[PDB]
Amino acid sequence: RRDWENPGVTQLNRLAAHPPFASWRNSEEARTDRPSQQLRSLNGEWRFAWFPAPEAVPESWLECDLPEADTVVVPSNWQMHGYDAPIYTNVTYPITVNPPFVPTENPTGCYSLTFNVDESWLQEGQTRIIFDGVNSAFHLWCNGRWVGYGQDSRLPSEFDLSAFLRAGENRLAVMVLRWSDGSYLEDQDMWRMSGIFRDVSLLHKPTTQISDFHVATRFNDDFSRAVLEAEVQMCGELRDYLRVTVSLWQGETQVASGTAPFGGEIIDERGGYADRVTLRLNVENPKLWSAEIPNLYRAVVELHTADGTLIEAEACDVGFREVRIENGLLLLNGKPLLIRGVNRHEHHPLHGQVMDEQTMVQDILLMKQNNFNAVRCSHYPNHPLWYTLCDRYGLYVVDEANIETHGMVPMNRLTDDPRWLPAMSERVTRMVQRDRNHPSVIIWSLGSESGHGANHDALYRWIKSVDPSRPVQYEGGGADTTATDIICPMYARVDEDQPFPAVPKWSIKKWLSLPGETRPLILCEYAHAMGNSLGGFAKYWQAFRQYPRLQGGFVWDWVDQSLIKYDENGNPWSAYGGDFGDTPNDRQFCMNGLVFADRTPHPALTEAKHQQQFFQFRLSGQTIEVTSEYLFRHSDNELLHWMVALDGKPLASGEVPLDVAPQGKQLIELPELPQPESAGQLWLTVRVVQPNATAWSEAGHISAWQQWRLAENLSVTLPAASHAIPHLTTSEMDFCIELGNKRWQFNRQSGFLSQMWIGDKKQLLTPLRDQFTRAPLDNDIGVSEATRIDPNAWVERWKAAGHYQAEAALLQCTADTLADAVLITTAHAWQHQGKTLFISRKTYRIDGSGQMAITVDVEVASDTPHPARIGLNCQLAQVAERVNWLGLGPQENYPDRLTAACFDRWDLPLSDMYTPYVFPSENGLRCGTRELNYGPHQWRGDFQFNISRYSQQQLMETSHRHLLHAEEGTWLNIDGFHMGIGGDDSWSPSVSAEFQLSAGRYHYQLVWCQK
Amino acid sequence: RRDWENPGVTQLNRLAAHPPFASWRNSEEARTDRPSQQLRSLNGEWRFAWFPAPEAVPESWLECDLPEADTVVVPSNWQMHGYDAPIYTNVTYPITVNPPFVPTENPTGCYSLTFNVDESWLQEGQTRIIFDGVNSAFHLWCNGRWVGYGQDSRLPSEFDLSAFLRAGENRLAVMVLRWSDGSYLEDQDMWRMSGIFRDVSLLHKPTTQISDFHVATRFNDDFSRAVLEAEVQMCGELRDYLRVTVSLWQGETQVASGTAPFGGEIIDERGGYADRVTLRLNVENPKLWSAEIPNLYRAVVELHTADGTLIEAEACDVGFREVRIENGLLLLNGKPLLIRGVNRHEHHPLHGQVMDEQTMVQDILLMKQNNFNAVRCSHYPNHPLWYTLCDRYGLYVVDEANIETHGMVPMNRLTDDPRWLPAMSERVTRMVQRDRNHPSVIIWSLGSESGHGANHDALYRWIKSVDPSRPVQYEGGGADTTATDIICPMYARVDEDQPFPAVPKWSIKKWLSLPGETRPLILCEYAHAMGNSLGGFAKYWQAFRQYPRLQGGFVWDWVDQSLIKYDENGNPWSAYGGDFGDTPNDRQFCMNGLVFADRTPHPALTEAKHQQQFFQFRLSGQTIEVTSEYLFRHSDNELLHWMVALDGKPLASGEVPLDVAPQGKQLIELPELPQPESAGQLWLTVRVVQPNATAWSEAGHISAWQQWRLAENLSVTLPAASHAIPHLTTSEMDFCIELGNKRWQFNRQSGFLSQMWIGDKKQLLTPLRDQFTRAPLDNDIGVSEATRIDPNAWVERWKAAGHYQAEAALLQCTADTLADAVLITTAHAWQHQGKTLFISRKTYRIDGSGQMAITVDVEVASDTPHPARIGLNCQLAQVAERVNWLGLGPQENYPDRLTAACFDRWDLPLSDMYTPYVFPSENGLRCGTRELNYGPHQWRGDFQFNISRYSQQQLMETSHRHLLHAEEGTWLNIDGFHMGIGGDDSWSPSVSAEFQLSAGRYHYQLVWCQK
Ligand SMILES: [Mg+2]
Ligand SMILES: [Mg+2]
Ligand SMILES: [Mg+2]
Ligand SMILES: [Mg+2]
Ligand code: NA
Ligand code: NA
Ligand code: NA
Ligand code: NA
Ligand code: NA
Ligand code: NA
Repeated sequence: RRDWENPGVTQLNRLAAHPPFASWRNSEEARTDRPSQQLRSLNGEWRFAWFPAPEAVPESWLECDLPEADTVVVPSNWQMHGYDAPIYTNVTYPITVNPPFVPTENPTGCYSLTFNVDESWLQEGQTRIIFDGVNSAFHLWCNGRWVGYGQDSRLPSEFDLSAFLRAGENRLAVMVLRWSDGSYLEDQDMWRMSGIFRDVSLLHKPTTQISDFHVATRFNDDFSRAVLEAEVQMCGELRDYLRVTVSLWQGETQVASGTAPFGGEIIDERGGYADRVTLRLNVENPKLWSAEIPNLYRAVVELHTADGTLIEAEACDVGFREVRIENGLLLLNGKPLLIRGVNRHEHHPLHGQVMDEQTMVQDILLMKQNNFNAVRCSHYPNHPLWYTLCDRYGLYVVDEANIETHGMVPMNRLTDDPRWLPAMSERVTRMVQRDRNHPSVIIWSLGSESGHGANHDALYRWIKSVDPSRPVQYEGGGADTTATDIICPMYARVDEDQPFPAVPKWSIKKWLSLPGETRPLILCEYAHAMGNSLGGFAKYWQAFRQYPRLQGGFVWDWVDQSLIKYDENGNPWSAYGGDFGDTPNDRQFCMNGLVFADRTPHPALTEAKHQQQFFQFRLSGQTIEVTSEYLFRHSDNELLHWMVALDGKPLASGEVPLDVAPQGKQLIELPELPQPESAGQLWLTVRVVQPNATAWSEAGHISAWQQWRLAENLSVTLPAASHAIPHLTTSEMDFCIELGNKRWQFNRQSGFLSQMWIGDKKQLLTPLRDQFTRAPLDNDIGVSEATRIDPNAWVERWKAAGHYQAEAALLQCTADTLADAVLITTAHAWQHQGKTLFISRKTYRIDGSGQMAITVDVEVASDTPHPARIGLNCQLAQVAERVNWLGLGPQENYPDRLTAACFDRWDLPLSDMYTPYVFPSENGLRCGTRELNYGPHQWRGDFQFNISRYSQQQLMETSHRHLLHAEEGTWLNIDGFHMGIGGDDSWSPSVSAEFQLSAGRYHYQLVWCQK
Repeated sequence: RRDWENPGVTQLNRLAAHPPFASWRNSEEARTDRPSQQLRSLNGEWRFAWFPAPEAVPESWLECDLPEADTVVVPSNWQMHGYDAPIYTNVTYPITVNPPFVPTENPTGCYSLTFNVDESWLQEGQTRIIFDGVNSAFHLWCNGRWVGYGQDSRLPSEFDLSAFLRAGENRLAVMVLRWSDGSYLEDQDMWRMSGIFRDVSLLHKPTTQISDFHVATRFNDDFSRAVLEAEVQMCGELRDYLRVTVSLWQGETQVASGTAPFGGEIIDERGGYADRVTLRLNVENPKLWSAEIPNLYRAVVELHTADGTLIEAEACDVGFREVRIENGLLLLNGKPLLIRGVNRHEHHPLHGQVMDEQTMVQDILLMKQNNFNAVRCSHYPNHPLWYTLCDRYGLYVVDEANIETHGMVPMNRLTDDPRWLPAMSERVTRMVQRDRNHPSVIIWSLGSESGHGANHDALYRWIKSVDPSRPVQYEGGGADTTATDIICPMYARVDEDQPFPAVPKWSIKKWLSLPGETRPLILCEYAHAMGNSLGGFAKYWQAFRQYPRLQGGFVWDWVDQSLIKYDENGNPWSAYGGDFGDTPNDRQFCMNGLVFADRTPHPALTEAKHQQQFFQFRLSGQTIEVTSEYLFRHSDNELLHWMVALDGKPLASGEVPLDVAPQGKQLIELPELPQPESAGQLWLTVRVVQPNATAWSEAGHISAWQQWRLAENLSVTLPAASHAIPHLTTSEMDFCIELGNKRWQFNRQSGFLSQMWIGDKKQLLTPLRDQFTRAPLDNDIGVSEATRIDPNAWVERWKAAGHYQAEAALLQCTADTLADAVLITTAHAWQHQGKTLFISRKTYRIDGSGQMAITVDVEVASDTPHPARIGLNCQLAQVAERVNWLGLGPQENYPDRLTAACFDRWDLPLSDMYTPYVFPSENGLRCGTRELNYGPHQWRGDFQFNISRYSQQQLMETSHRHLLHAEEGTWLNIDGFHMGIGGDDSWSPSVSAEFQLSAGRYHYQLVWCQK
């Protein structure tokens, strides 16, 4: 038999799925969730042997350890140890599409373990083995005898080892295949790996035992009364003296307990379940669970005899919450939700897809601190601990079944095929049985990107029957099919329609109102954060607040999926698709996160945080209107710090206490603000500050902020008197201005400022020229490759138009002396093959105060692709340590991603002005700047800038950030105007009309001085 | 691998289900349904060796033919050959309830065939073998090499033998097991049999082939325009010259044709099915299919090259019809159906469960002739021809999956278990894939008696997704769950509620109007025709006609499930549960048919035909209003014949032609009817004759009748004043009365007419005594057995009150002489344990004419169960060959089943006054009798009688009809009143209260005279 090429066999001898069991033998140990003696980790060192195919496994391996096998830590993905290559493919299957068959050359891992089992474990009761995750299919041996089989990489396979074990030395023999018929249902946009990557353990249950238990919580209309309904089922010998007790605990206070013997209600003509019992517990004024306040009770479930003897105990954390859809709104406890969610793959840069508590808690803290309240389990059920943490910390969860068949043609080839229904069901039904008692799971998901097929319709119904307490969503087949309670598009834009045949992505605003549509809209994927991205994120959040039925979305995605490789010297660098010799691959498309693989925030995470704020503000006069977007809590750990600044100088600060009810408003009347005579722009800045520590945040944590311009006083008073006058020199091929020790040199042949001198010091390493291009971002390249061109992508439009190879051909270069200034006047035309693309006309005005005033006027041809930027660049000579600017900051910000950034006086080390994207691109830009200081230099006016040791030319030629060499001096890019960065998706142009540089005529002015 | 003990493996290497294939290579043969050379039968002589378990089967059998093995016909059930005992069991599984395990002792059939396959079949193309039905699991080998395995007794299993066959002689090894994990899903109330009971055949398709086609016909509002849509799916190498032509044929006229290349519409983001095409055909004023007019078109699918060269062709019969539920009514072509239906089991008395065309046509002819329009495939997909004949002859079909699990406790134990969904789905999806092109299939069913579990829900929605053109029904879990489109109870009564907890059976009239409820109600099982049953069948039909949403039902059931056994003298007898040594068993409960196993009508059938009439009648004065219950057809083959008759003798007749529109009316005025002066009662009698023959009926066929009491003039004139006067001789213990050559012997110690003489010849073998009991019917018995008494049932109520062993005590016996007559007055009091049950007060009166007038006055104790009858019986010494009566007839009729009988003079043999019910009971009764003639004897009055060679005592002591011996003389029971027979169900008291003898006081009068 080739069970791994048979989609109608998914398991052999596998025990039924159930909610997490520990089998405590003490009620107090179960109530506190203390570790159980009856659950035993087998995590640790195992033997591992690699094989190119199952047939190459020697018969001897079932009995004795192979002499050339190494010793490795389980759990692990074996690719992370280097026995073979990890593959990153997005859509295309990493194997040939021939369902159900896999390649004969099928990488085969041979894990083995020697372990002990106490005598007392085998005297009575049942001993089983839990493989929490094995990718992708495996057979199992115990002491050499055959035990069983299992598929689905992301759910606990369980087998009964009772008859197989003997007291003392036992050996496990686990054969793990890389590719299986299970691989066809497992085509997620992630690294393709394999091996025992989750916990292995033993659990001991008595013969008479709890086999399954369901907890439900139903409420009245005001949520003041609740009934906890617990269904318990048993295995073993049924006896009249058997009892079940469910107790509910508020920490240490017991709030309710009930007892009854087995035998349920009459359900049909043949009676009731004799081996089942349902206990109903009344709970008055229950403390409700939500992400805002994760109030939890402990439910203890005991199997005991009538005379008192405990048999075993199970327990779970219980959240009293109601999830329902009514009138088109998705309600948590009778209030409409606003999902501030993110998608999250289980990924670690070292360990691969192996998870741990530290990495899980760090992610959860980072989400909660950045105003997130939900996570999607993209695209598989997670490690069992994950849910316990969302139960305890407070994050809504979409639990998603392990089905993705993206590579199929058409995408629903398998999911409408009834020969594939059994395997699909096993993946939905087993998720539900495992995770159903977790309060944090508010929505089930049928999978990801597998079109729409009858199987989705069938298993949609299955869940609705089995668990009415949760809506079901599925995006496939157009996001609004009959297999979903929620319209859940991906990369659907706010205002723009995308009318693809069969599966259009309508504008989310429009979608809601399509004839006969009633359902809530929550995107399962939006704001593709690949590279420099999240442009237009504000436009999403505005719409969400405005439209009741737009109830938020899940950002794609949380963390970059880059792996760590090492160089000759042994220095670690971040690798992406294709860096392991994996072919075919999809390169940098694995890197879509709001954080780097080490959990360092991308600049995008701050924009997300700012838009997802739970407090909104309005200013009228000098009153501040504060609206709380919480649904349940008061603002009982919140304070408001306000400050007013004149061009960076603080004038008055103050802190007012916040007492805002959920959905409520507070009016803070500010004191008389001081109006200064001084010329400049007044700005108000407010902050919500959490004064006390929480489980997820430090004391003094900032949760929300906002700025308004207050008064502005324009400078009327004249520039300070200068009697010095710059002297013009006119040579055959140079214009040269001179004042004191300051010397400006304009090349009469090229037309640019070719060199500057302060004393006998060179200030420039290249000439100050115009720049209309940028180093392409990931949103600029799209799916384009040098081997398969996508003409629609921005980068290609620019390329073919000759934007990049444009030769500046000078038209005019004259100089004129004024009473107290020298006026240089230049004019250039960047041409490509007879076609004039841009025309720069400048005026340089050096005067007797030392300052060089620059006036640029650019014409852009209407029938050329809009330019990426309109500004100038130069390589300076100085390498200063600090960048000090007045403008929007402190973190990186672009025209379509800058609500987060505040205006003020920012001083940073030079290296913070560069953003280390693994795929190097244009970066570090800061918008809305009125002053930039670098060493002796100072630029004034109104512009955008980035500054670093990296030329655009290098950043566009370098594929990996670790290959980047710091150049001589400092590259400076000053743009009067810079295109948007986009982000709605990353496979088609996503920069919005208002952030394209379409105007045709642009102007800016820059003052260059010394201080 | 114990595959037969695992629900996760239902097949191995089995090809996907599809509609009937033939793989014609000639378009014309395909169109006319001509036999195909590419589809060979493998029926006939096979080798068979029985085994106690699969372990006992030797390895040599895969290679060499076994010597002890016999040569038997295939298809067959090996029980019918006598290899082991057939088992009839109703609810309780024949095996121990321990899913998914079966008894290690597992009857195992070894079928082996050697056969010739021509060389051209192996060169190119695909060669497959089809087992249309193997019960219940089987492994398959070809030439010693293993091919595959299959489950589900009632759906075809197909395997590709291409790589296994050889040029020359090939050998087949089929290991058929009686018990497997599928047996748990096959708990139908029927004889449990095993073996290859359906056609085995070999099919040769090309490599580039049609693999699937779906036909769908949608309509405009008035059905004057239709669109035929044909989805055609291919397998093999896809080339740009491959084309599909689908042509529709009306007999010999091509009404439409369409040609397309492969390449469906885009269905999702990954493109579309390149292996599929949809051809659409317009049809103007199509000929609509129905059970009334089975208009059938013919669709021919041609797979061919672009130049003309045929590759292959398929076809099916296409009926233009639409099934939809609107506003609560099931509409067939926008008109509300009234389902005159029946359940039919595939059962033959000799061949067990092997179906043939002859018997199928006989069933269908018999049904259509008896006013049935619908049939339910209880409880599994039928032989593939059943659908073809139902298509052509015109019967609405409920196609039911092979799923019953009645025996589980509770009933839904497996159907609510997600681990059982895979094996459950297979049975529903493979039924739909096969039968979806049959226009007779109007309703899908999810199974029979298997409670209600999520699996039903999941699969209800699967169907609604795949085939939105058919309602889905399923009775489990209370008959109105979320898994059904139709309220389909079983044995819900018309007025009486049965409020069982959890799954109540409401009175059908009440059910429809329950709060919230909107659906139509079509009973899936009613009028349980077990023996002398179907009392109150008239009540169901009064209801169905009065209530739009009561749209009929399916009688349980068509045929008695008796098998033939031969006794000592080679005589064949009908045998039921127990007679094959089968234990535990459910005795005669296998026989619930309207016809006998050999298709001979029960008297019940005429009642069904009458109540399922398509013509309704009312009579006002002399006007006869005819209403049509057809929806589509006119009455073109219809003629109304009428006849008036005074006391039997016709006075007028003649016939008027019929011309009534569907739902229409026709008034017919009678010519002046000659009023006879002679006393008596006139009776109008109409009949609808079909003058022309049909595919289903012989010319002259009666399809509807009805009677009315016209005028009546009573007897005014006195009897002829006789001159004689009978002599009375009073001795010690005799009252002898003599007149001429006639003598009456009254026993003065018993008070009965002990003897009578027509001269010297004795008349009575046993005296004329009162009778208050009857030989209990199946309905009187219920489930009561002599070991498990059902105290509620009528037979037990009667026994325990002492009805059978009741002793007639004499209270009074006096005689008296009158002016022209003798008068005997006899009072009696039947008693039991100090309690009088009945008191009979009679007067016997013999006068000068020589006629005895008996005048009975019966008081029945209020607190005793109501008697089964209140009459008289005696055993005549005469045996005559004709029974001639004036009353309701000719066939058997009782108080609550007589609407079909007519009032007239009826003359039949004695053997027709007895109904040979396999299980013997009270039988042959005729009601509303005014005159009965037997030999010399004549009886006048208003009574119910039966007449036979068998006593009431004999019938109640005899378990089988073939153990009945004719007693001397003839038994005559004249009842003034008889109880109803019931039949709502056969497991609880079901005699409606108006047909019970609850009056507590009864009177009737009889005239006994010689002629
Ligand atoms: Mg498999
Ligand atoms: Mg994908
Ligand atoms: Mg099986
Ligand atoms: Mg049954
Ligand atoms: Na909203
Ligand atoms: Na990706
Ligand atoms: Na506060
Ligand atoms: Na009706
Ligand atoms: Na039966
Ligand atoms: Na009997």
